[PDB]
Amino acid sequence: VPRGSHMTLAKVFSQKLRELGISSIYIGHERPSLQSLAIKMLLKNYGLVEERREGMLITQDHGIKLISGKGTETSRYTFRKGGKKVSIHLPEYPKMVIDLGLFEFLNEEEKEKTLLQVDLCLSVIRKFLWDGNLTVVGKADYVLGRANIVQSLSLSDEDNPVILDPYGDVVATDQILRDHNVFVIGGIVDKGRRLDRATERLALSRGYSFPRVKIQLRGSIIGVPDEINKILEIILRVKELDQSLEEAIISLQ
Repeated sequence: VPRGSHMTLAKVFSQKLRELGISSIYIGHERPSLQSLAIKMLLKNYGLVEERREGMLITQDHGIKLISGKGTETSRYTFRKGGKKVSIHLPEYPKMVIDLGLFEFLNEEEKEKTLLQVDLCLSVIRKFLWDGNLTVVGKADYVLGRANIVQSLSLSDEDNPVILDPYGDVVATDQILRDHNVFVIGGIVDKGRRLDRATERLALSRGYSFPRVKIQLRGSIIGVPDEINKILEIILRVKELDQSLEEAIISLQ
């Protein structure tokens, strides 16, 4: 599941490394992606250790060389367990919002599925961004890593949301997804539309209306996942991997 050249978390991590003059890192067995390395440093107690090493050039990610094993490249910093953290400016955008305002209107099968799907969204977000870009709204009691849990949607001047809905009137294109920075996935209800109830309460109260977008494959909902965690990964494959919407949908089968 290969990396993008321009991942948000990678951008901010490399900003910081250039600031420190570090243009090369020995990564050992780690995945050659600054986004994955960021995740390990933030969550799993990894950091940098000063040491000279030589290795082969695996990849170069926003101008930072990632090397391992043996070869002619030099590094002065080595990524490993228990090394020093560096501070990165964690990205606000994009924001993924799961809207569980509908939870109590759901039957028992729908609840069980939903909770699993939402749980799995933590692993999805850790693949492309990190926990803090995921928000769950409408169940104040939910816990999910370092994801933001809020009873109600608190919404800023700069949020530019689109709601994912199979019964939306706008067809999704890579263009429309590129132009939004906030995505709201509710739960399927009455085996029909995808209901974002907490977001709806806020919108109805303030006279906002957010575009509602259906994802199609070749002019149709045939082939397109209805799992929350897979919708999420589609969005992120388009936004962070510059993958086309069509190929993003194929990837999730």
